[PDB]
Amino acid sequence: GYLSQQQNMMQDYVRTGTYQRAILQNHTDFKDKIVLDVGCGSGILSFFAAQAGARKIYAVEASTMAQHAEVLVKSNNLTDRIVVIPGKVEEVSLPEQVDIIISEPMGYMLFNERMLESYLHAKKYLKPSGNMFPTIGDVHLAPFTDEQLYMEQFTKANFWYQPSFHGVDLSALRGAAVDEYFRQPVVDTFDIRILMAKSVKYTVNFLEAKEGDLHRIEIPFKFHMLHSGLVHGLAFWFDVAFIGSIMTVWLSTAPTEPLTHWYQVRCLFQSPLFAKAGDTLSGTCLLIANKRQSYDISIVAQVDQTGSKSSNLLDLKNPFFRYT
Amino acid sequence: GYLSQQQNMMQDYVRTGTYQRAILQNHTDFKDKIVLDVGCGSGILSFFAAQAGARKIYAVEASTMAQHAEVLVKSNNLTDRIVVIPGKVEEVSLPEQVDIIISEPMGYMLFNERMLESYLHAKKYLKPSGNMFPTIGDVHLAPFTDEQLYMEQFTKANFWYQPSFHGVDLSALRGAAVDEYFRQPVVDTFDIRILMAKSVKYTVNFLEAKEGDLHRIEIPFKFHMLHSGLVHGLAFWFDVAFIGSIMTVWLSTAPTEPLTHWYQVRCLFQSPLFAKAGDTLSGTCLLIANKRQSYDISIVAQVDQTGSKSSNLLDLKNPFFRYT
Repeated sequence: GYLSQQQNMMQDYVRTGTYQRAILQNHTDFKDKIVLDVGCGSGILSFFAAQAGARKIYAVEASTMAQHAEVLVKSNNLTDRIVVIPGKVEEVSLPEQVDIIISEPMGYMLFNERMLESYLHAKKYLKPSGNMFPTIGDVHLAPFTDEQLYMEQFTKANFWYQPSFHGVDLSALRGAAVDEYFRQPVVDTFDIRILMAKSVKYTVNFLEAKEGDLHRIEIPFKFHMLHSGLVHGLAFWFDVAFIGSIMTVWLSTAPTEPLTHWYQVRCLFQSPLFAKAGDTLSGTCLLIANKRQSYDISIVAQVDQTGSKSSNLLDLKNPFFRYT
Repeated sequence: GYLSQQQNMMQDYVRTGTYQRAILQNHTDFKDKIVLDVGCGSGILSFFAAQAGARKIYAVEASTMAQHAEVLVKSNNLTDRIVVIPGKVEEVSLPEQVDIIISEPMGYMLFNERMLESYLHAKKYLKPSGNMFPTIGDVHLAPFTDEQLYMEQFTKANFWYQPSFHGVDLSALRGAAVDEYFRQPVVDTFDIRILMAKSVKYTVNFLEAKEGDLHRIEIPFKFHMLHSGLVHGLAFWFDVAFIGSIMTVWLSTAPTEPLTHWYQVRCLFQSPLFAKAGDTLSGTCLLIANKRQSYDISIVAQVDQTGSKSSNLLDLKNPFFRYT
């Protein structure tokens, strides 16, 4: 509901500028077409669709931020072109099928907040050969070494390892504090030189995907170690592409690209793994959607040349925002 | 119910040390008595009552935090003294009436999160001769001058005065935008030299207050100005006293005292008020309990000599943390 959260999202130039570039540069995908805008987060995408000369734009807004979208449509003299439909996409009805769907459904590792499920759900309104902006999403994973990060977890949990905090013995809760800290994905950016291998990419094609494909995401991985060292976890980021008729525009949140409000996400292993250069780290990353509009993340990895194995179970609902 | 939040509260030494000091210095209010510990923040207070000699402590904890508490009770060998009762005080039953109730029910501006209503509700368990720790809460408010803070909130707000942000006119939402920014209480510390008059005190006596008294809190005020200049808003903080039989121990969050995780809070006026040294600034601060476990705050302030008046609505539900 807050205009301050809208503003903050609009203020990210990468986000707003890239969406606008994607729409205006592919204006023939939009010119005299019918458009569905699902969940106007920054709230501004319906206007870009009108700047590209859309015939009609249905804007589904879910919160009280629906009468605000109404104020903006009226004061920009676009009442004849933009229709604001309050409610959820799974509960509203559109008077007609659309040529294209647009949205900003990306959360922390692409998937967090589960807005992509509404996005896919909206395809019931898509003409059989319509398009989607974004069209595809690429989750990248890569192993990292970060001894300071890993160490900081114990420093914090070891608060509980004292037999007389104000005369109280806290140490029986040290195991639970360690578990809890290790279950938090870390949202922060990093130096790319911490990456110990080329990333593995998992693509979700939004045109082909069904809503149910997101309830459980299995990502196998095989890493070929570029440097010898202790692997402390996996790092996550994502790219999305808008694949129009004129061109493909990419939005990247990679650590090599300018920083966005998505940053990057790291999941630590319980126990680091020694992998030399040339070794293989294989395993699997399993995302299971949960009742808290988030994901449980299951990671298991082994050094194939050695058999030494590690894992973690994380919940994306309680991340540690480490950046400042 | 995270251990990490327990830990953050526990590590506030002013909070933790003063609770222990209030309890041990009044050991005689605890020695051989029945204690009710309501809704653990840190979870630590039952252990202070045990150190003080209580015969029995019923520790009501709602969150899964009840399991963690249970683990500490066993490892500290206090199973005969401290009994965890899961659930809420409004629901649970207790084997017997208690001699004293202890809690950490204070949020920002003392009142935020409304833990005080559960605290007052627990008085149904209190013997007529009983006590409560804390026993009173002093809210202080004082007028302040801070040009930098005011300009800065108006700066964020000014985003929405743009007639063309990426081609879109936002200016229709500018009034809605500044109003929203000015409803955020600013949580931060400040130099004491910015205060324009002696604070005014509003005392809530928890022993005497009924639960519904806290749904509506009217705070009339009149300051005698000690410096001339623009008044940009009202600063708030709170003291709580533990009025034991042996001594009264004050826990203060005043800007003249060491910093606590409560910091202090400032409500800015939509427009500053000019006032001469010697002039009187009177009005009311009015807190109304809302659905979101917080308060609507309405502040009306007048210079009595002049008729200059500035009134402001606030919601303690989304504060601005300026100590970022």
